Amino acid sequence: EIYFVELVKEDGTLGFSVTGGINTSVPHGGIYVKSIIPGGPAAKEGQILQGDRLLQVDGVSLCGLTHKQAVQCLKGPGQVARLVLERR
Repeated sequence: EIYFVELVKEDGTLGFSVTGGINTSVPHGGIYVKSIIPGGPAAKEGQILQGDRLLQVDGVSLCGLTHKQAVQCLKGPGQVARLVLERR
């Protein structure tokens, strides 16, 4: 099931990390939520769960991206990150 999260960054972070990418052995080469920081943006917003698949960041699909490219997607200059995830 696909869900939508709007996160306001705090001190440059969204309060979660990711694993995966096409150059890794995760299922489908996808990007998955790894850790979530207590009291961070993702934790406070409440929807994101560890293990969910991150499909899209700010309207840009992560399909086909390497690990480094997805991380770069999450570390951009905008104050707000618009994320699309799969419950996994």
